[PDB]
Amino acid sequence: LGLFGYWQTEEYQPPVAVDGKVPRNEFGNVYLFLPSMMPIGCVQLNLPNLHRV
DNA sequence: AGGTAGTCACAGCTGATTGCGCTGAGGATTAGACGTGCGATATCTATGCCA
Repeated sequence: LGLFGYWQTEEYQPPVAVDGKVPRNEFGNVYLFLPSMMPIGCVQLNLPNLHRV
């Protein structure tokens, strides 16, 4: 596996939701290790069983 | 007074019902590092050998 230096990588730029569509990765999600990673126009809700609704 | 259409009492057809199966979301769940122990291994110098 080929690692890279910090100087070889730029800061991650989260997308912006367009037409009310939440972007998804290849895994069909968004990596949110940091709050800055969230795409603009998105809100995180920690409500249990909210996706059911 | 006479017969077949309107009305009521029952029959076939079919949809709803009641046991039972299956997915989708949702909440549960020892491999380079870091050292040492042992083992092979460079490493420095006393000192008397005889020319």
